[PDB]
Amino acid sequence: MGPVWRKHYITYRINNYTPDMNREDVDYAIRKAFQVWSNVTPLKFSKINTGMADILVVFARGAHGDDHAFDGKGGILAHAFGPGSGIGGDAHFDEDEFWTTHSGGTNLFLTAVHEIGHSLGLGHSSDPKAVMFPTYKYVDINTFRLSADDIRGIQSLYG
Ligand SMILES: [Ca+2]
Ligand SMILES: [Ca+2]
Ligand SMILES: [Ca+2]
Ligand SMILES: [Zn+2]
Ligand SMILES: [Zn+2]
Repeated sequence: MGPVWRKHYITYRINNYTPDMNREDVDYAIRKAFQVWSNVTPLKFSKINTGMADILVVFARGAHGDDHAFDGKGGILAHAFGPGSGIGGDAHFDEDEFWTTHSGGTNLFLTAVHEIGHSLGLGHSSDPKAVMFPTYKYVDINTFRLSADDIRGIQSLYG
């Protein structure tokens, strides 16, 4: 566990929006995903619309400028870079997935919670109950909650 952000106020910017979803729903999903982590750390997240943010949120398909191409529908859903300058922190979502607010397709909020974990410096957990487990699993709004392992992991980096 190398890089962590050495400041409490972190910015994000949505570079572009998936056509799979309502704009407001993309905004809300991402916002709620950041809140999951601010809930258990001293971190504060603010959305900006211009300039350089710490965490750029991108929807893209195939080769998209960073040596780690996406693979079409299925397989890899998203990836994110650990804390650092430039691409550090950034979270990319595979546009070849079909992003949703619900159980259909791939759930943006759940995926974003996982990716933002990486953006903050977390790796993968071996606990199949943890949001940082390496394989996506759909959990509804009644069931999602950060596992104790996720909480232990993030507080070992920030609190
Ligand atoms: Ca960045
Ligand atoms: Ca994919
Ligand atoms: Ca799509
Ligand atoms: Zn990428
Ligand atoms: Zn991951």
